[PDB]
Amino acid sequence: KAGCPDNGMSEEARQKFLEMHNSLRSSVALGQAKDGAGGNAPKAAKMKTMAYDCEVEKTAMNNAKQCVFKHSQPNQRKGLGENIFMSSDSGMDKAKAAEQASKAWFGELAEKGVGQNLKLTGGLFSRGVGHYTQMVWQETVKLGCYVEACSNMCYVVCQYGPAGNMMGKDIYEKGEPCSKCENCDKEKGLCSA
Ligand code: NI
Repeated sequence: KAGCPDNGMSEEARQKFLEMHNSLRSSVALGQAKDGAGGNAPKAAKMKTMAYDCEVEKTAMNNAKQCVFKHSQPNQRKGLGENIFMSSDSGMDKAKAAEQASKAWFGELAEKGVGQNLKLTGGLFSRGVGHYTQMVWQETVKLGCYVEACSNMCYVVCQYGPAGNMMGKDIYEKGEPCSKCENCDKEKGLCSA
């Protein structure tokens, strides 16, 4: 989603990543996301809209180009969170990978469940829903990803700014959509950018 170097990442992929993150964040904000732990995820009071960020994409690229399925050292993406994903199909279209990745990360909520208490405890950390929680992390507003065609996998990395998943903190403030943001995108339930 725009103005980024021609570094091998497709603008269609950027577009899918941003669109999937926001639309998925919206659906959670609106109380329309199925929750594995029963019922749905609580509405969000001020779920922010994400923008694409090329600088963030760049550090995501640094992880992806290494073609090793591993979270980068927090050191190699200061201030930034990270989600990773692989498909066995190395040459699969990048935007298609973007889509599969986002679905698979978000899918943690319906598959593993989270609950009504959005505080990131040691407990909730254990359920292993950390890719979902980073996707809908309230204060995370910058998205940057890279999809690399490795020898033995199609390797997808997204990094997130500011980093989400701070232990002891809430994923998002609960409440009616738009209810705590200056300007709301009323149809989507996210604070406007
Ligand atoms: Ni992880």
